[PDB]
Amino acid sequence: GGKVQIINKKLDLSNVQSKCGSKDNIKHVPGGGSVQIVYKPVDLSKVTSKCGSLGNIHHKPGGGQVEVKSEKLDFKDRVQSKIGSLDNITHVPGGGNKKIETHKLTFREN
Amino acid sequence: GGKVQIINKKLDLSNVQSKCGSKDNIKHVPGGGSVQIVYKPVDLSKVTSKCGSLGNIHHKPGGGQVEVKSEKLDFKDRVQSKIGSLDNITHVPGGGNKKIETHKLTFREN
Amino acid sequence: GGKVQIINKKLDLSNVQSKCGSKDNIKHVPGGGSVQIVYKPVDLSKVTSKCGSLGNIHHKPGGGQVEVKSEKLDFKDRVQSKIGSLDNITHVPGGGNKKIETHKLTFREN
Repeated sequence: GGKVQIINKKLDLSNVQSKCGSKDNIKHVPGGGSVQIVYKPVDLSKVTSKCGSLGNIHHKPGGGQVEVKSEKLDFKDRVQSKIGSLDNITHVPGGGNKKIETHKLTFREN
Repeated sequence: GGKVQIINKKLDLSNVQSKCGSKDNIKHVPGGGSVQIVYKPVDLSKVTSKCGSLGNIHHKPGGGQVEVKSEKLDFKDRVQSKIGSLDNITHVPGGGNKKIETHKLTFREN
Repeated sequence: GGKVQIINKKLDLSNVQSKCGSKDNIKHVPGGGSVQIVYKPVDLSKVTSKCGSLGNIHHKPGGGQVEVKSEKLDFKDRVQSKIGSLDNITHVPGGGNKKIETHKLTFREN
């Protein structure tokens, strides 16, 4: 067989994390007078920190699926749109001090 | 068979986390006079910290699925839209001091 | 068989992370009076830090799938659009002090 032996003496292990994984000032603004939106933001961010870690010790792990880490993400979509007619008309007749803004987007970081 | 033996002496293990996983000032603003919205934000963020950890020790784990970590995410959508006619009309006749803003978005970080 | 032996003496392990994985000031602004949007931002960012780590120790792990890490991401989409007619008309007759802005985007980092 397989003998496993571990000897440790006068160790010193330290693991420090600071402000890890923080998410701040996130804005989600979809829409804008649209018709169909499939808004599915997906995040899988992993911030892993290990120190002095040991893996698994197995003797004859035989048969089928053993310590199998399986992750499946299925996001299948079926979106259909049937419209008779689409018009975006900005009809501005006459005369005067008119100021028209449509879908006005302004970003100012400063 | 397989013998496993672990000896430890005068260890010192430390694991420190600070402000970990914090989420602040998150804004979700969908809509805007739309028709159909599928708003499914999904997050799987993992912030893992380990120190002095040990895995599993198995003797003949044989047969079928053993210590299998299976994660399935199914988000299947079926969205249908049938509209006779779509009009966005900004009819501004006459004359005067008119100021029209439609879907006005302004971001000012400062 | 296979003998495994580990001897350690007077070790000193340190693992420090600071501001790791932080996400700040993220803006998602889709839309703009569109028709069909499939908005699926997907992130798999991994920030991994290890020190003094050990892998797994296996004796005859034979049979099937063993310690298999399988990740599947399926995002299949089927989007259909059938429209009779699409018009974007900015009809501005007459005469005056008119200022028309459509889909005006201005970014000012400063």
